Amino acid sequence: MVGLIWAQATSGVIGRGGDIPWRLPEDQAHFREITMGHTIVMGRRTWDSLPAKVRPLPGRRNVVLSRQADFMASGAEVVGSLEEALTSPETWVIGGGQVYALALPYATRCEVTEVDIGLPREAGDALAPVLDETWRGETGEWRFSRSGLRYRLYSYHRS
Ligand SMILES: NC(=O)C1=CN([C@@H]2O[C@H](COP(=O)(O)OP(=O)(O)OC[C@H]3O[C@@H](n4cnc5c(N)ncnc54)[C@H](OP(=O)(O)O)[C@@H]3O)[C@@H](O)[C@H]2O)C=CC1
Ligand SMILES: COc1ccc(Cc2cnc(N)nc2N)cc1OC
Ligand SMILES: [Co+2]
Repeated sequence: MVGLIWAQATSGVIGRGGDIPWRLPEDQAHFREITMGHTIVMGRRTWDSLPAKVRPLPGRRNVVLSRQADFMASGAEVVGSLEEALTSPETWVIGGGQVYALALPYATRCEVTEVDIGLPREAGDALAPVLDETWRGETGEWRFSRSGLRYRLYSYHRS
């Protein structure tokens, strides 16, 4: 099982300037619950977006995708292709825009947090992957984050 997990604005923006323009504690808690114990795969820019004090994310096999043969990610595995990262019962791709697009053909689950923020797309933004008609989705109710933004969880699945 390969799953993708991300949070997006209604516009599809997931990232800007190498970081994320919101932070919902409830989304972070859901992310930790879904990924804990499993392999997490991320692009090198997403690894860079994590503060060194929080890396590697605990209780998970941290895998970083990079084309740089000598890139060092302390506490993580650095691989040159996505297929090297797929040797576990459960693998979660945790970002960013490039790696979501690369991993989508392998994926059968997407856990999506929709953030009710009006954030028009801009040049340079990272975007959520486009899900075609093979995906079926189950939506949750709109909820209030303590950060002030509404959010809801989508669970997409396909065979
Ligand atoms: N809202 C959310 O839930 C999340 C948002 N984000 C945001 O996403 C943005 C980053 O996404 P993005 O800029 O798309 O970069 P990524 O995080 O997807 O990393 C891209 C890098 O991954 C490596 N890579 C990409 N494709 C391949 C390949 N086919 N083979 C080998 N290595 C490859 C390269 O590393 P190298 O250059 O070293 O070769 C490339 O520069 C940031 O703003 C981040 O905050 C991230 C996670 C979650
Ligand atoms: C602030 O530190 C982090 C930034 C991004 C992530 C990855 C992520 C978060 N939420 C959701 N739904 N999906 C994701 N792939 C994690 C982080 O700290 C653990
Ligand atoms: Co689990």
